[PDB]
Amino acid sequence: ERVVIGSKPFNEQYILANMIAILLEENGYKAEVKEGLGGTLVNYEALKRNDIQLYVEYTGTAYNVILRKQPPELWDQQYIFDEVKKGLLEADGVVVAAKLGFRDDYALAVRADWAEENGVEKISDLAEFADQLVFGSDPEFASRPDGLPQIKKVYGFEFKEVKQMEPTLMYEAIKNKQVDVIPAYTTDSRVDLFNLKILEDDKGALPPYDAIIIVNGNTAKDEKLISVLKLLEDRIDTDTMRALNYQYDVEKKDAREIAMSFLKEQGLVK
Ligand SMILES: [Cl-]
Ligand SMILES: [Cl-]
Ligand SMILES: [Mg+2]
Repeated sequence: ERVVIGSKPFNEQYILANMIAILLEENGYKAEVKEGLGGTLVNYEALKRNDIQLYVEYTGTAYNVILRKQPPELWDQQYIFDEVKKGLLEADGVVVAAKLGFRDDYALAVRADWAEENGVEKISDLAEFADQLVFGSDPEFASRPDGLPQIKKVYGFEFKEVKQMEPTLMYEAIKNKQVDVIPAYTTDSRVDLFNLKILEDDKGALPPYDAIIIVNGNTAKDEKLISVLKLLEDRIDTDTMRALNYQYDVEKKDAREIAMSFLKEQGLVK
């Protein structure tokens, strides 16, 4: 029978949902994509009902929004993945078919040239420079307990200055050197456009958002279908996903053609 794939209404989701569909069709299934079906719980409730068979979720989103679990003091990638896999199965029979290989986290970003010059790769590397750096922050992230205050508590430093600004011209602000550090999503195409580097949250101040294919419980008992999905296991790292999003956002390529090119290059299709 047809396999209907859900998606949330943005770039990465359009690309991955079409990717899964193309791979399934190459392997004998008929597939349909519902692009931009809705948000997290629109998709998840659809998945429980079998109105869709699968979609791409993120571990931290499942932990916080689907399962509504109490946040830990420090966030560990593996522990959150484990609690989400166990929690989705226990609650609704939903199966984690595959980790895709990338994270779409809220992270700290700096200019790449500056990071390269100073050997900076992770958030703890900023401590030495923090009293020289300007942080650019929307007001909510600077004030709320699990934003800037959490980073400061976990990492034990403060910046020279905090400039309040809304996200619309924030990449412009870091490019123009108004600020030196901003919060950014790790797969945002603008991180490539504006030549920034994402920093590793090495002490776990912020949640992890590992991309996972999740599947209706009964759909998941089809071992042929599961085997096809596992062909994407660990296939797409964060750098790659960001580059695919760039194709969509900057190069104006369509989601299906982005997805198709990738699978063809990998030898998964043709
Ligand atoms: Cl929703
Ligand atoms: Cl969340
Ligand atoms: Mg790259």
